[PDB]
Amino acid sequence: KVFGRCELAAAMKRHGLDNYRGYSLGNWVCAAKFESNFNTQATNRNTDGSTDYGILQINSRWWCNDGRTPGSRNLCNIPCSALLSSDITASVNCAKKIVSDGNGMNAWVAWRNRCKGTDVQAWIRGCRL
Ligand SMILES: CC(=O)N[C@@H]1[C@@H](O)[C@H](O[C@@H]2O[C@H](CO)[C@@H](O[C@@H]3O[C@H](CO)[C@@H](O)[C@H](O)[C@H]3NC(C)=O)[C@H](O)[C@H]2NC(C)=O)[C@@H](CO)O[C@H]1O
Repeated sequence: KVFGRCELAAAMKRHGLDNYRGYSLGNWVCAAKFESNFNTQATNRNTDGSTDYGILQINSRWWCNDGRTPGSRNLCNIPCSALLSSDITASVNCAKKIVSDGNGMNAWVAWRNRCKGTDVQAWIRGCRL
């Protein structure tokens, strides 16, 4: 599923990401935009053999199990395919663990390089939120 910007903003807010760990909703929408282009089915292979999955490109080395990532933990205790569903619940629960693990949203390279420090409220502009 390719979410619309406001559709994803409302889903993320409903799933409790708005201001989670102090990150405003615009940060999460921005991160999803640059990580996956709002595509729940986005998958991207890393050079170390892990894969990034879903709307928030959650990595299989630490957070989910894909059965092909040597040295992996499954700290979200979930199949990585469950991070590709049209329902982002699993991605949000896992993202909540990720952003609470110590380095905040710097866990998302696209967020750090493209969202951090920018006017992230633009990502929720016009949404009935
Ligand atoms: C969205 C996503 O999956 N991003 C991936 C990153 O999570 C990953 O970076 C590594 O993440 C782990 C888990 O947060 C980091 O571990 C934590 O590190 C801090 C110290 O920096 C420590 O306080 C935490 O206890 C520790 N947590 C655990 C569970 O051990 C780790 O430092 C990150 N490593 C690097 C090199 O950034 C990167 C790289 O694998 O991939 C992203 O896709």
